[PDB]
Amino acid sequence: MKFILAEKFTFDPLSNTLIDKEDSEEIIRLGSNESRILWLLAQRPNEVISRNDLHDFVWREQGFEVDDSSLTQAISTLRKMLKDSTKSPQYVKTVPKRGYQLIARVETV
Amino acid sequence: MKFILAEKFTFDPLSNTLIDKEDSEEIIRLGSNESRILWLLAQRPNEVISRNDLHDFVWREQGFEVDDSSLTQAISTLRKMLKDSTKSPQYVKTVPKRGYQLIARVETV
Amino acid sequence: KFILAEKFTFDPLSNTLIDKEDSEEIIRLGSNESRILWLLAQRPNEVISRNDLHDFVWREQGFEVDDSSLTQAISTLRKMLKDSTKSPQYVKTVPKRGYQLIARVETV
DNA sequence: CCAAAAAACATAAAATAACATGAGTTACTTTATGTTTTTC
DNA sequence: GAAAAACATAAAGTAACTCATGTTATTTTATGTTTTTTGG
Repeated sequence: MKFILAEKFTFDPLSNTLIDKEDSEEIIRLGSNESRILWLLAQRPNEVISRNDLHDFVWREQGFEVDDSSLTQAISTLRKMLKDSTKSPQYVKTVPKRGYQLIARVETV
Repeated sequence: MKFILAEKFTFDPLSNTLIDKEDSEEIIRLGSNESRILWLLAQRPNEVISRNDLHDFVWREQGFEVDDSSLTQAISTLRKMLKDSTKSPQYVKTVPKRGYQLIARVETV
Repeated sequence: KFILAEKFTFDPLSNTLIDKEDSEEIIRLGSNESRILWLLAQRPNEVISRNDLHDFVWREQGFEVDDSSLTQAISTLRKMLKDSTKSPQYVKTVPKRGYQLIARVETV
């Protein structure tokens, strides 16, 4: 199932690809963690997803155990890949002591 | 659920954004606390919400324990984001020894 | 639980190597290195083709590594084992045909 | 019914925790370079 | 003998992961203003 983010990007969770419609020819290539993160964020749009839940889904449930540091780093990487800014955010937003939240628009295919 | 306050601001309690109609091309980013206060106030318009009720919804009913000072400080900040005047209050009014109340007009969307 | 050359005790489920001279460092094998030793010890003094080794060690769906990776894991496994490339004492090369565990293998 | 005192709230620092980034590590794959074995 | 092929080792490349250190949000403190209460 592919997703359209913010009227700009097209995210494919299978192939783990992000295609910007402003470049369209250029395929942004996401890591697994960053794809799984973006997936779960889109599955719960405009909802604040706890650090434990992201950790659970992105790592523990897949058989990897990792510091809660590794989530803060994945998000930095995801935001880089999205050309988001930490302020002023347009795609991934931070809610201290609560988790992360996908404030961009989410359409399915 | 979006809200229109005082026929000037557009309040989005989920994204935590404030668009002033006079500054339509500019997003005002509230803290979580400031956002959750304005939410609860707007949800009972022109009603006095006790200090404790504000405290419980904004902090305790989220697993966060803080001194009552944190509310006074979030209100100050909320007002600053609103450019409310402390005494000739347009939006958020103090009811000493009771709490705070939203005196501005509240329309859903 | 395998004992190799009356010296190392290999545990393929924790990927660990205990040298019995100084049981004070649990020698930590990589995945590929462990799975190689696992198959060799499972079939002692047999020559296992490269492809059977590759199949056993590398199964990841969609991504198939080059034959190069096996030559490198054997190097790495021998290093960990203190195996000499001539004359081999644990893992032996059979050109055009694969590798072969010549060390003594006892179970449990 | 008032003036003064005590209490409640407001604001700006200041402290502190949470999160963001820059920089190093680690494990895995592959190449670059060096050695041996096979085949004619 | 010399080439071709096969195997061995060290060194380079990459993403995950981690650690050190920078940024900012949240909480609390110190000081200032207003409101409530109270004593005379």
